Amino acid sequence: QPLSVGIVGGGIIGVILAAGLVRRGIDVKVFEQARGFREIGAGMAFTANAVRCMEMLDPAIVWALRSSGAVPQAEARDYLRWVDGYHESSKRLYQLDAGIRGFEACRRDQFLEALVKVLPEGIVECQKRLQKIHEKNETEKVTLEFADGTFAHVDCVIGADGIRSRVRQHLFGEDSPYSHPHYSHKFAFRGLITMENAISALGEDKARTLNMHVGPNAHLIHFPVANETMVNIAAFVSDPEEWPDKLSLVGPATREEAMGYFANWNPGLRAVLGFMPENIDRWAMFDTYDYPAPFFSRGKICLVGDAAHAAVPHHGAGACIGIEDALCATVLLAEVFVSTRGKSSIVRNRAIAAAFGSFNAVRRVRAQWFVDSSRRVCDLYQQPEWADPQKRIKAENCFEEIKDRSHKIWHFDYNSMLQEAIEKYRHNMGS
Amino acid sequence: QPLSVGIVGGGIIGVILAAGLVRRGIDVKVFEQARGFREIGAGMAFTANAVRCMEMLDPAIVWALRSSGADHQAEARDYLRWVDGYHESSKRLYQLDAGIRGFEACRRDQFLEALVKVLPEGIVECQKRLQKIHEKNETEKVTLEFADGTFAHVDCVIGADGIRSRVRQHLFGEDSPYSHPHYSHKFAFRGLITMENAISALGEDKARTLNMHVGPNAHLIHFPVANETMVNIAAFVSDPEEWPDKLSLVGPATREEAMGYFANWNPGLRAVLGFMPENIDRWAMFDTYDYPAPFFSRGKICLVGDAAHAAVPHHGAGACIGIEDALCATVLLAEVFVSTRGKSSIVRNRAIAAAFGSFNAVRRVRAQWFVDSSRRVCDLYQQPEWADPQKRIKAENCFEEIKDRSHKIWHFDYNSMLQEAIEKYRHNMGS
Ligand SMILES: Cc1cc2nc3c(=O)[nH]c(=O)nc-3n(C[C@H](O)[C@H](O)[C@H](O)COP(=O)(O)OP(=O)(O)OC[C@H]3O[C@@H](n4cnc5c(N)ncnc54)[C@H](O)[C@@H]3O)c2cc1C
Ligand SMILES: Cc1cc2nc3c(=O)[nH]c(=O)nc-3n(C[C@H](O)[C@H](O)[C@H](O)COP(=O)(O)OP(=O)(O)OC[C@H]3O[C@@H](n4cnc5c(N)ncnc54)[C@H](O)[C@@H]3O)c2cc1C
Ligand SMILES: [Cl-]
Ligand SMILES: [Cl-]
Repeated sequence: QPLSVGIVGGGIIGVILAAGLVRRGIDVKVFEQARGFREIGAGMAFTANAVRCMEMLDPAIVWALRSSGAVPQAEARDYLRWVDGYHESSKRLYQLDAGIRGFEACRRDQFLEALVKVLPEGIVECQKRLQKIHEKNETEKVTLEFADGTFAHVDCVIGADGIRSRVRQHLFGEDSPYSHPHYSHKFAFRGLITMENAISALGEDKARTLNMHVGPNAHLIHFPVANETMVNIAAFVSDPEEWPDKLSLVGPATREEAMGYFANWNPGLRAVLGFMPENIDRWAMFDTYDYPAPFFSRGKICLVGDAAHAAVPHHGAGACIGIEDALCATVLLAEVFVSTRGKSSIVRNRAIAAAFGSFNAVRRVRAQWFVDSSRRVCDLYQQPEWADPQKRIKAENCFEEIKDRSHKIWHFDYNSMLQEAIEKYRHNMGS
Repeated sequence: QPLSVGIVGGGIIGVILAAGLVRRGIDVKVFEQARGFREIGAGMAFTANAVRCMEMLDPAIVWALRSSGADHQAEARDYLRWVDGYHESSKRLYQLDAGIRGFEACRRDQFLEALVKVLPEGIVECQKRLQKIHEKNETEKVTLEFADGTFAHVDCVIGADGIRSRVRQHLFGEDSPYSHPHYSHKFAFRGLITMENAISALGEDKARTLNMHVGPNAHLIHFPVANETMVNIAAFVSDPEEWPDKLSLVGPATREEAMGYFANWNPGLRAVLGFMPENIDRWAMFDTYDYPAPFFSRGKICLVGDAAHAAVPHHGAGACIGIEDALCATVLLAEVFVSTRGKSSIVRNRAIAAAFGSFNAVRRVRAQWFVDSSRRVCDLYQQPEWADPQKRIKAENCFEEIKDRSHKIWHFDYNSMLQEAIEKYRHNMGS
């Protein structure tokens, strides 16, 4: 008889996890609270390291990804560039070469769409908002209770339900701050301008490439989208106030509100905000930084993705971390499957618990480092000393650490992680 | 603008190669000359390394393997064992730990069948015997001519058609000795005995494990099969004569003809031969050792597996070498796919030949090493010195060479191979 996994959350991580597990013969169910709506129309990007992890999960995942972007005489290397956004000199500060297809970009909604088609029919169950978890003995199934009154029974439970995970609250208690994200005291304006507008304000070289503009207490990212016809703007600013608890995290705002935060910045950069639509959006940045999980797993329950370790997005790699989680969880559960197949139910459930323990041992340090790292690079992008031209040497000193932190993300040794995870699983089984 | 590959040969390698290609969105047709499966009931085993290569091609391949094969306590480890077959001492000479799941064994025909159920329908076409290949210009399609008089047109062709490959013939000329395999001047008697008979001749220990009995000019290997209820016997002997081809490479033989080759050997081994059926099989062992391929590929045509490098089976890993080929070719053609999206037909075809050119560069040394190493280790098994009580001191030193040559097979750095293949491909493309 087989092994069943209930994944709470039908986001990118939970769906990628499902693909990896089913392709190995594991019985999977994905329970998604939402009706069946895709993600936001925004773009996202994956490191070549995450794409290779996708491949190892199921090569159809990478096909889904590449059929969900656009079509790019020699081959283009991907570059991150930083520019001085506060002085009209707007000189280029720093550049990181990511190599050929160092990043591969897609539409979130289009990728999640292609992924669900890759899955066999009957994996994803929508309007299934989890509300309680009923654990029993290790040897017994776990019961998930949903808001619509239905129930489901699975051998083990993975929380892939995002920044406001319900599986997390069950683990730590609804009133513990560890069950919840908190504000990072920054929020973002987001919106589009046309390429001719972008060209007009920044010049063609800056307009056609991804560039981050540093300055004091704020920073702004822009990159072309929709085959170099549009440019996406993301403008992050500092907010000393608390975010009202049940106030939504996304909200409406005006280009004039954004322009005010940047009034002292150089002309081209203010023009870019001036070219946005009159109405734009305001995104509050919450994460798990103040109260990181003490453990990603307990018994036969495991957290993954933003549920385990949601981050502010200043590395553009938070889902990459989640894809590592999926690859690790998938390889471990596969090893449970093959190594206990002819054994009693006692051994099979012990092995699940040993696998989830191993997952926590090998993943928590890197993921929680990454959450911290994401806040740290924002602080470097927003040094007060960017304002002071006499403090330029200090301000620009930051880029070596940004380099180190990027390379630690991009050059992750996932083969060693998998090897370590298997060894810890066998050790945990008394082997 | 989708890339189509024609695979000639629906054996283990051609199908595995098709599974990896289709999972990546490449259009594949497999042309198989037979009308059903073959090698009905034969067993084979893959190294853990080869199983990891399968997983990177498509994890469903590994699931297929594991549903085509085989109580508490702990996890078994896999041992190659060698025993003195000549003298009456018959003492354990050497052993080699391959670890947990160091080999994974299955039934050939049942594995191939499971593999075919993994592919989408219509990929494999039976009763398609490649007769002739028509190459036109690099920017045109390769035309395949089948014996039933139909034709197929593909962007490129992969020869996965075995030891007597039609594609190889086309590459080197049907009159070249390079286009044909040749006799290794050894052949094998194969047959089964009952496990009860096996025990009373070798003892319980040896009967229930895989052992190779060495000696002068011959050797014998055995292992349990069909739930440890029978034992498979393969006795390899030397043949000074030529194998007058048109003489079928398989043929019937008698138990006593086998026994006559082992008359001087110790009693336990002779008892094993006597316990076989009166009628058994004779298998001539051909390979590509004498006239190894000058190249595995040319233009838009590539050889994989036995077509490229058929070996005598004294490492028991010939297919594992082929799975490496399939991994390496699959990753290259996928790199051709993404890297030439949107380019002109001319560039796409140049990319194909550049990839095949890179495949030849990275594989031909290891593959042809492994053909040599297969004959080499067989010689060490059949040293005339085994019989001489004066030269058994130097005869027993072969085992370090056995260990190194095995480890070189088992610990293949396929990730280095993949990396080197992409780099060579880019080099071949002018970047
Ligand atoms: C502006 C921004 C840009 C970003 N850009 C990148 C990038 O370029 N590259 C990158 O790698 N990462 C990026 N990230 C991070 C990335 O988006 C997240 O890491 C990723 O979306 C997390 O995926 P997830 O599946 O864990 O969580 P989610 O995407 O939040 O999915 C969680 C799912 O679980 C459902 N759910 C929630 N509660 C329940 C419940 N009780 N019951 C059932 N279902 C429930 C939810 O409805 C949701 O669908 C960015 C983040 C932001 C804010
Ligand atoms: C006794 C023995 C035991 C072995 N045990 C092992 C083991 O345990 N583990 C391991 O890794 N390796 C083992 N090997 C090696 C392994 O079997 C081979 O290397 C493997 O079969 C090669 O697979 P292939 O698909 O390339 O060739 P094949 O298995 O020979 O298949 C080639 C296919 O191409 C078809 N074909 C041929 N010509 C044409 C044509 N003109 N047109 C269309 N189709 C054509 C054939 O019908 C066939 O289906 C063993 C070999 C032998 C002889
Ligand atoms: Cl992010
Ligand atoms: Cl072999």
